[PDB]
Amino acid sequence: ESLTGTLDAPFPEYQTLPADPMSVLHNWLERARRVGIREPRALALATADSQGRPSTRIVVISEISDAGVVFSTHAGSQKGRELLHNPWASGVLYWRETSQQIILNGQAVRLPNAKADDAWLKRPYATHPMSSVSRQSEELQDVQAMRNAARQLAELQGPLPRPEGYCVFELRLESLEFWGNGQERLHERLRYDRSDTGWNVRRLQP
Amino acid sequence: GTLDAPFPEYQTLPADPMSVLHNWLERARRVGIREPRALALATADSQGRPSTRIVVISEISDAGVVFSTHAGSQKGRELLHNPWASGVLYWRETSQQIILNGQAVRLPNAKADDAWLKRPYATHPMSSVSRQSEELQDVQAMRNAARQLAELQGPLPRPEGYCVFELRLESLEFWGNGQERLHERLRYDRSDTGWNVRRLQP
Ligand SMILES: Cc1cc2nc3c(=O)[nH]c(=O)nc-3n(C[C@H](O)[C@H](O)[C@H](O)COP(=O)(O)O)c2cc1C
Ligand SMILES: Cc1cc2nc3c(=O)[nH]c(=O)nc-3n(C[C@H](O)[C@H](O)[C@H](O)COP(=O)(O)O)c2cc1C
Ligand SMILES: Cc1cc2nc3c(=O)[nH]c(=O)nc-3n(C[C@H](O)[C@H](O)[C@H](O)COP(=O)(O)O)c2cc1C
Repeated sequence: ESLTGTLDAPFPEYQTLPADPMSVLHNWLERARRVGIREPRALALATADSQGRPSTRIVVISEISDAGVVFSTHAGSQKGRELLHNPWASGVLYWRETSQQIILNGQAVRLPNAKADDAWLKRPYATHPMSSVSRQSEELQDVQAMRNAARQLAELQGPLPRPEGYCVFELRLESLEFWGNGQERLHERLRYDRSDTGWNVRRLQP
Repeated sequence: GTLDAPFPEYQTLPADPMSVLHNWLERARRVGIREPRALALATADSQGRPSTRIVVISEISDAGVVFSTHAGSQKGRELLHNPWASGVLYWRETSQQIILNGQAVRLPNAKADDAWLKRPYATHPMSSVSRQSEELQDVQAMRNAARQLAELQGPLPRPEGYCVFELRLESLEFWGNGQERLHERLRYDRSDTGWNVRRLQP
């Protein structure tokens, strides 16, 4: 048996079926914060290429919005190029300590540059030199050249201008699943799908 | 980044990424990474809309990695029509990722029989009663049916639809945190004659 979690993970929502899934997302994230889950917002984000072939990587959720979740990246990266052509994405959060997963499905929209400017400035300025010199996901020809270039920019010891491709995406949710380990291996799966008006909610078989 | 995280392959560029994969996984076991084989597996539907969930890598093979699931689940239904998949392993303790891309194919029933028999028998009742990912209409009914099966000794028969997939790899990336935020990305792509390797910008 592979699951190692041992912390109590209350899931009254599996019984009560709240109409509004963002409240469940807020409840779970707040509890994760309060009990000290390690890196709860590390999202395994999937995008797909022009033929529907998926790719994955970790990104951090920086904000929970009314419509979904927000993250930052580089537009020229693989995920950025894939999202520009096909906005559909899915990500999964998994918390080993409580044996909980959260699956988040929807369409990711690039937010305005004013939003990216604010997000860039909110990052610690020590992150700016490498994020400026790097063209994320292109081939790296000379490690030492990139290192030396970033070191020269870092001399400023303060904020740099936002690089053109640094962007913020909002994943506007169309469906969500909250998964808990449950009792007697009857894993508790609470599934939401957007309706014309609000959400439909269902339990799924484990 | 609480545990040592060596990445000498970023300097030496080993030819065979499957050897690198073996070595990273063995090191993760030795140093005590928590649930290192918890793979965030992405599939996509006929419109190209991805879906994700965690599955456990059960074995490494010559061509890739192996996991089990139910054919009628969402991932199983998506893979039936679109075999392309990707998964990521992420180890918080060492700040490392492994990204695995390729085509996931269903193995024969004798392989599924063996995988099913190798599970702890306590897992057999619920996995037999459930039709994974279909709507659950009556929680208590499922619970009670599984409890009847849990009274039995030994293994149960393998259910219709319990299956094993092999994710036959076409590309891999090994990611480490590096120094001075120059995150270290080692990318492999299969060729006609072997594998090509490159470093990627962070
Ligand atoms: C482009 C980009 C790259 C990032 N890379 C890493 C990383 O390589 N390793 C890591 O632990 N966090 C990484 N992060 C996440 C940040 O460290 C941070 O956790 C997140 O962006 C927001 O942090 P906060 O809302 O908790 O303050 C990255 C964030 C961005 C936007
Ligand atoms: C813990 C952690 C957090 C990360 N957070 C981000 C992030 O928020 N944004 C980002 O662009 N990359 C982040 N990264 C780096 C990505 O995993 C990935 O290497 C990069 O975005 C390129 O992905 P792509 O080539 O698939 O587009 C993070 C990596 C780690 C290990
Ligand atoms: C840590 C962990 C490991 C899991 N391992 C598997 C697995 O190996 N196979 C499987 O079918 N489901 C596994 N599950 C359940 C899946 O995440 C998911 O609920 C189920 O496979 C249905 O996914 P789908 O509806 O997207 O097809 C695991 C869940 C967790 C939290």
